[PDB]
Amino acid sequence: HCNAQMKTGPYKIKNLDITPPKETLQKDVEITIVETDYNENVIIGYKGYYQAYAYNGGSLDPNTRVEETMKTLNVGKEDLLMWSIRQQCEVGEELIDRWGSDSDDCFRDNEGRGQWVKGKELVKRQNNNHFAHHTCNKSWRCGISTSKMYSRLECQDDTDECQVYILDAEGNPINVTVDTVLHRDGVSMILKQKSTFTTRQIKAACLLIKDDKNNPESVTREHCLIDNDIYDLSKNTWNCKFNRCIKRKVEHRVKKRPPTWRHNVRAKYTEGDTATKGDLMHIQEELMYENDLLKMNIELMHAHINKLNNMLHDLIVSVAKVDERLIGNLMNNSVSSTFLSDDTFLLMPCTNPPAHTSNCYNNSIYKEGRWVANTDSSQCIDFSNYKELAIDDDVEFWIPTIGNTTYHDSWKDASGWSFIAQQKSNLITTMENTKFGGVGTSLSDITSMAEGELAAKLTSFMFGH
Amino acid sequence: HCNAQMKTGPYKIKNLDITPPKETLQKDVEITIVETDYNENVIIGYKGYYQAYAYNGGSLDPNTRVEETMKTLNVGKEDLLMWSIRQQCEVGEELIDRWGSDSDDCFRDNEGRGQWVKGKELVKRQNNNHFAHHTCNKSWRCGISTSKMYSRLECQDDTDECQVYILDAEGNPINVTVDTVLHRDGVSMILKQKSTFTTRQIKAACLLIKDDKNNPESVTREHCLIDNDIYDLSKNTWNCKFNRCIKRKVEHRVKKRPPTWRHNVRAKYTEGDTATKGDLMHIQEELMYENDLLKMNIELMHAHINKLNNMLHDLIVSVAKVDERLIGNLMNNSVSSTFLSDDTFLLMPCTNPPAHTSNCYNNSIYKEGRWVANTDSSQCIDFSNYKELAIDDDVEFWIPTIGNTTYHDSWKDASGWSFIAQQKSNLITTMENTKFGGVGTSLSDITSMAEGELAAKLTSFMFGH
Amino acid sequence: HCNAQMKTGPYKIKNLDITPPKETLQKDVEITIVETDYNENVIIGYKGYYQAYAYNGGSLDPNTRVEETMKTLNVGKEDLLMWSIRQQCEVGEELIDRWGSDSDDCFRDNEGRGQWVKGKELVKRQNNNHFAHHTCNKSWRCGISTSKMYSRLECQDDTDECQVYILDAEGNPINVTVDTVLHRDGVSMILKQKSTFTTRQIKAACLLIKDDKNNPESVTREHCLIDNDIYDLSKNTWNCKFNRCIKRKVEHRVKKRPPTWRHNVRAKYTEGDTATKGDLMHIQEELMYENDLLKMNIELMHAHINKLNNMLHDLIVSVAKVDERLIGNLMNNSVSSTFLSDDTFLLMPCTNPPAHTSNCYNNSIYKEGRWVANTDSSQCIDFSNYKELAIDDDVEFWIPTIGNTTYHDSWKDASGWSFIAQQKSNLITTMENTKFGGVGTSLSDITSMAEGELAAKLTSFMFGH
Ligand SMILES: *[C@@H]1O[C@H](CO)[C@@H](O[C@@H]2O[C@H](CO)[C@@H](O[C@@H]3O[C@H](CO)[C@@H](O)[C@H](O)[C@H]3NC(C)=O)[C@H](O)[C@H]2NC(C)=O)[C@H](O)[C@H]1NC(C)=O
Ligand SMILES: *[C@@H]1O[C@H](CO)[C@@H](O[C@@H]2O[C@H](CO)[C@@H](O[C@@H]3O[C@H](CO)[C@@H](O)[C@H](O)[C@H]3NC(C)=O)[C@H](O)[C@H]2NC(C)=O)[C@H](O)[C@H]1NC(C)=O
Ligand SMILES: *[C@@H]1O[C@H](CO)[C@@H](O[C@@H]2O[C@H](CO)[C@@H](O[C@@H]3O[C@H](CO)[C@@H](O)[C@H](O)[C@H]3NC(C)=O)[C@H](O)[C@H]2NC(C)=O)[C@H](O)[C@H]1NC(C)=O
Ligand SMILES: *[C@@H]1O[C@H](CO)[C@@H](O)[C@H](O)[C@H]1NC(C)=O
Ligand SMILES: *[C@@H]1O[C@H](CO)[C@@H](O)[C@H](O)[C@H]1NC(C)=O
Ligand SMILES: *[C@@H]1O[C@H](CO)[C@@H](O)[C@H](O)[C@H]1NC(C)=O
Ligand SMILES: *[C@@H]1O[C@H](CO)[C@@H](O)[C@H](O)[C@H]1NC(C)=O
Ligand SMILES: *[C@@H]1O[C@H](CO)[C@@H](O)[C@H](O)[C@H]1NC(C)=O
Ligand SMILES: *[C@@H]1O[C@H](CO)[C@@H](O)[C@H](O)[C@H]1NC(C)=O
Ligand SMILES: *[C@@H]1O[C@H](CO)[C@@H](O)[C@H](O)[C@H]1NC(C)=O
Ligand SMILES: *[C@@H]1O[C@H](CO)[C@@H](O)[C@H](O)[C@H]1NC(C)=O
Ligand SMILES: *[C@@H]1O[C@H](CO)[C@@H](O)[C@H](O)[C@H]1NC(C)=O
Repeated sequence: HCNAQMKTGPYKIKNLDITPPKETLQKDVEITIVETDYNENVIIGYKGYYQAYAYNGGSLDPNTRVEETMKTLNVGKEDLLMWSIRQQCEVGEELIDRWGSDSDDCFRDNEGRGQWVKGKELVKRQNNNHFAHHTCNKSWRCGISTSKMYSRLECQDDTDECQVYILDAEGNPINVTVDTVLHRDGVSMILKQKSTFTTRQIKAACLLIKDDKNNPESVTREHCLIDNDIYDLSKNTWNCKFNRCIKRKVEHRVKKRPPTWRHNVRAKYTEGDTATKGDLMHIQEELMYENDLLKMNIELMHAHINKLNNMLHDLIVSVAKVDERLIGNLMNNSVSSTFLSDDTFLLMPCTNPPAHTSNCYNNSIYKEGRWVANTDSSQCIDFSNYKELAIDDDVEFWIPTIGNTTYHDSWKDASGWSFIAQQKSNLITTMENTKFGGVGTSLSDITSMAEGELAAKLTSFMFGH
Repeated sequence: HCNAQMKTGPYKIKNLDITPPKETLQKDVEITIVETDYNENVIIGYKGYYQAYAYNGGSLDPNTRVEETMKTLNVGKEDLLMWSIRQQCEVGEELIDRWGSDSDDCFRDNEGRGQWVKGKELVKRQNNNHFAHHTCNKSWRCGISTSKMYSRLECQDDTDECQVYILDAEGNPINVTVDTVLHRDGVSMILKQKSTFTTRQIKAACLLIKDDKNNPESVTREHCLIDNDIYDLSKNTWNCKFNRCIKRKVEHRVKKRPPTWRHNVRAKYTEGDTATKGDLMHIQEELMYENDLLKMNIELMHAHINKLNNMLHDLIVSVAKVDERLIGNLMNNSVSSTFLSDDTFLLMPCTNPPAHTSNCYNNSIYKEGRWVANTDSSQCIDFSNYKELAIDDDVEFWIPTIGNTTYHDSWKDASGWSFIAQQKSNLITTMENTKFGGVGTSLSDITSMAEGELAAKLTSFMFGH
Repeated sequence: HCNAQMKTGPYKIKNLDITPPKETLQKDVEITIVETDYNENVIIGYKGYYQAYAYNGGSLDPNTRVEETMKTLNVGKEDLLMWSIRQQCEVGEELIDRWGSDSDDCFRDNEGRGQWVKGKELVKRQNNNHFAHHTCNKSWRCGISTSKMYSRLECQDDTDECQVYILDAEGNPINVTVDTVLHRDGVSMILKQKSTFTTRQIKAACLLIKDDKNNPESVTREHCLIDNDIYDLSKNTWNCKFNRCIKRKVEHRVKKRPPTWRHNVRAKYTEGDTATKGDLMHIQEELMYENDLLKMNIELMHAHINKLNNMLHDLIVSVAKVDERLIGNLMNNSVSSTFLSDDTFLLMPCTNPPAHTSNCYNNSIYKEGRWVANTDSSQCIDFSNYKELAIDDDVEFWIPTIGNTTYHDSWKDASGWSFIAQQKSNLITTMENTKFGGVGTSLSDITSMAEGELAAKLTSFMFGH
């Protein structure tokens, strides 16, 4: 068992340093690059409130009840623009435990005015212990943010004009009206300041590659390195993906590749002299030194790779404690692991169900990456065709369209570690308030005893008095 | 606070692209490769049921009780083969809340017949609120899958015959009878279609390496690259691990390595002519261009390494939120971290207990990667010798042997994130049903009040009536 | 649904093998390295106990209560040194459920003597069901460990003397008295055996690099590779960080770099002869073979990189199930993911709140990496300047200074997966003891019914008897 203390200190993580190889090539070829400018120019806002009305009006009576309603409101153009300018909400008043005898303030305000905040989350609470009167509570909601628009850039060859397209969820161009309000799924969105691009020139290093490697006197084409990929720029045409385009003009050329030297064939320019052994040895020594430099670069790269490998293994070993299926997944097997210490562990195998087109197996469901027993009759999804994406695909997820304005969700449908984070306080309260042990015993009967014996005792006392 | 919405979309992760280096070597050497064929040919099946019988026969009585039994059944040869052919179970009927007055169906079926399913998990429920009669519930279990057999391949040199061995858990050959039924630990397994192998030829690139690097006129031996390792194939003998074997025949040879060129020594073939400066400059230019190509490959590799490093750092930074011991483990230190935001965090140190041969420290136990207080007197394991394995060791975990047919487990012994996933619904039900707050007050006394005051009130009413 | 079984086996993880490139450079340059010796020489110890005193003295009375106290004790010099020698505690006796009629042992011992243990964690339990008498419980604490001291090494040039400095949390030298006792935050620390260093010689490979790459006849300086970085050692001065210092002496020199060979210029040593085509072809063949070796090293490095990339992608795919914000973080976006199977998943976007200097948004707090609703009025931290550190910065976290001896903490302030690990048993007990369902009904009223109806029934029975 370790110990926890009061000593701390603020910190931030800095990336590991990678030393570039020495003696880099010379960049002397100009490349034209066109890409869209970075600009959010999308506004998102929402607002809502929660209300509860209660009136025990005593007990053992039908005059008792606590009804609650949740509402979502739209946001106007002027309000949303003013919020974007001020980066704040304009929201109503908070009511907590208001006695209902002359205070029914939860019935006179429905828009929400007076208070400006940078963001607020509603909390719901119910308390109706005052029998002789009414009670009501009210809470409010805030939200304001910006996001970038899903876009794409394309250019033509015969005219050299470029245009920017606005894409939907599936990636298709669509008409969007600028400076207007759209409501869908309980949020309001506005688009403004249509996107623009820019052009610049970048120096790069290029060489000639042979198409056929094991055949001399073959066809060669130009290749250049831009960021992490080698592009074929033999042809002077636009070629690009997403929003970044590459072009090499005709006038900018590349140094020619000398042919192989052989006897019986004239060797380029003629310089009539007699060579000596010293020149050959000088050339040999220079080339050996160059090879030595290349070798040193090789060991540097190898050391970097080894360091990364060690770091990755330490990472996986540390992380495997929480996720018990990581080791099996990395082995392309189906086992689960439990740890006896920080170094040693055990293994335990599972089976694999037959292939299926859904996530339901006769009262079994797949959730949170695990198969568990299920009793919900209707919670099943039929598998359809899937798309595939990489980490660097530059995809956005906010689209200003029209649709249903009704919204509904539940706190029970929380993903991994979001449920725990959201319900930690409630779990702590439940655990502390209920003193778990061998004292609670009102669970051995049915709901009859709540009213039966109580009313019978009341009547017995009344006619015995 | 962010927001959750109704907008989604199916997706799949695609691996990052790694561009191979240009101008690859030429593969002109034939290599013989022998490996075992991929074939599951192992059958696994299981079946069980759960039964509960209850009879309150009123309350305040000994005539009330809810006894439950769990049983596990074996599977025959014909049944298991038919299941494997159909990929389905043959299981009995489900009984839910059957009044016991003329319905005692939980006493007439014990094999399980009528229903064919692809997989079913049993759910246990008890309800005995009907005092005047009996009640009983029943559930059932399904399971069918296949797995590969742990095997090993070895070959001899003097005859060139290869054989496949079947290995146990420790990795020792054992006799296994084909097409028979074995029962152990509540499951049934059948082995069929003994393993086979195949032979093929693969082209590869080979060179000669010097044994002593800083000594000219030294001994050299042949080396070839197959997948990610350089193998010494100077000798024409079989050498292999697990189930994949490598061989190079005598007739297939490798190009010779020219010796170093020096003066006073004849230089291989004689071509009597006079060299000129132009030839030397041509050779120099060609070799410089080759060096340029090699350099470009170097920068490409460096860029790939940098991209991987950035991705790994982003991964660890994102993951460190859940596991608070990751940063300390990666630093070879003993600290814990808490986050103030998505970028900044704090640190807090622990201590290290003295070395021990178990996982128990005087009412302290090590579970889920953490040291916690313990009250269970007997839960301790004495450490023994440990084996070590890599991710790519090709080990299996299903072995058809004989052993005890009794099986028992508990839902309390769940590993990390399996307990949470399995008990999420029950936790939600407990939290929602119990309205945590300052209302529950039946915990301030002992179990006496369940019967004492109730019976005393009953008697008081009886003699006061 | 898979299955869990009784079959297991101890194991340990072995790091993946990285084959170094063939034909490594020759190491012939001596380098002087000075670093501090590895030595813990810091002692940490602590001790405490927990006591509870209770006396129901019946019920319905003020004579009932359960008061508990927690105390922390200092450790003397002799006691801590003796513990360090024996690697054990010297702790008192455990009292469990002692009837108070002639047994008040929880009032006579306050130091803790008799028992020697290697480590013990206290468990707190309260039970006061014996009305006629008293009861009390007692528990105890243990702790002993060692850690290394935060230090730094510096050396001077004109004299070649090195010294070791002791650093505080911020990294500043401070006076520390050796062999003395310091108390702070409820722990005791002792420093002994002030640090020392050592000197050794290491062979390394060095070359000459040009300062200006695209200009012949430029200035060059010496560079050497030590572990994973290339250091400039052109000057014979000490240069070092943390505690490891590097030096190259004047007498140890590096081989000179030959100049470029050109016509009209004498080529180093003169050897008057006539070259032939055979010599040139021999040189060409040798250099081509060297280039082939370099290429093979290139493909080996590429294969290693590809293997690492595949392993990292498998790791992230497996881990993404628990942390639903990993995919969005790796994409530099703000989305959350839910999984339909082990391969396919969905996406769901959030918003981004405006920039702020704290972690509180009007009843919202940031904890465990998530934004959740908050009701605690005062739990907020104002952001200050942050430091940045790498994984390999060699920082320690135990400092023997003076300060407040009072300590206090709570089990509610647990970080990620520490709360779950510590409260798993209590959660299991709460879930099992409370049979969640539609039976608990004592929550529909207020705390009045605990005493009201009970006392009224008591009085009714008393005057009806
Ligand atoms: C990780 O494990 C996966 C699950 O075992 C492997 O996926 C299976 O690989 C099999 C062999 O490559 C393939 O199954 C069949 O194999 C036999 C070979 O004799 C042939 O019938 C077919 O080639 C192939 N498919 C069918 C329909 O028969 C499949 O690729 C796949 N089987 C599945 C999904 O059921 C992965 O290959 C493995 N990854 C590795 C080893 O790198
Ligand atoms: C990560 O941290 C580990 C825990 O501190 C280190 O493991 C310890 O390293 C020590 C130094 O290498 C070794 O302990 C003793 O060191 C002294 C040196 O003067 C010598 O006595 C011995 O070389 C060594 N062993 C003994 C029995 O004395 C051990 O290797 C180890 N100590 C333990 C396990 O108690 C790791 O080295 C460290 N990893 C790094 C720095 O890369
Ligand atoms: C990952 O996402 C981050 C959040 O979008 C990016 O951080 C933002 O990048 C912006 C563009 O580089 C920068 O914001 C402003 O951009 C405009 C450009 O026209 C200019 O005003 C400024 O260059 C820049 N800053 C200001 C004050 O305007 C910022 O770097 C940053 N914005 C923030 C933090 O609000 C990361 O760049 C992105 N990482 C990538 C793409 O690799
Ligand atoms: C957008 O509008 C233009 C003209 O208004 C039209 O030519 C184009 O087809 C529209 N894009 C669509 C419908 O995707
Ligand atoms: C399994 O589910 C199917 C749903 O189509 C149902 O028809 C079948 O009866 C179920 N099997 C049982 C309940 O044993
Ligand atoms: C969206 O669907 C809901 C059904 O719940 C309906 O009430 C609402 O009117 C719909 N809105 C639109 C714009 O179609
Ligand atoms: C398997 O059986 C063969 C012959 O039946 C025998 O030679 C061999 O030793 C057996 N393998 C064992 C016992 O591991
Ligand atoms: C610690 O455990 C050992 C078990 O051998 C026991 O003998 C000893 O009394 C324990 N120490 C206590 C209870 O303080
Ligand atoms: C296995 O052990 C159990 C003890 O729980 C015993 O009842 C059973 O008969 C044993 N089976 C065999 C095959 O030895
Ligand atoms: C430590 O003590 C020495 C002499 O006792 C003094 O010169 C030095 O400044 C001290 N270090 C500090 C105060 O950081
Ligand atoms: C938000 O918090 C601030 C704290 O300074 C407070 O003044 C303001 O009233 C709060 N907004 C509400 C309660 O709507
Ligand atoms: C530390 O602060 C506490 C306040 O909680 C005080 O009681 C104690 O005396 C202080 N100790 C020292 C050494 O200043």
